[PDB]
Amino acid sequence: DFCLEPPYTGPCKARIIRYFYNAKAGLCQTFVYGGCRAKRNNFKSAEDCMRTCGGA
Repeated sequence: DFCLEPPYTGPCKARIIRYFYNAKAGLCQTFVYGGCRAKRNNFKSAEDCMRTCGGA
């Protein structure tokens, strides 16, 4: 799953911030994206982030 899982920023993440849903916070917080790591749990828009991960 890619809704309640934490970001995989690791030791690689340039100057391109994105969004991820923090199941403990209640919304999709802004975090950067990397070209060296890059995984599935990553959303560019908060709308598609909460809609694809959550829904309500």
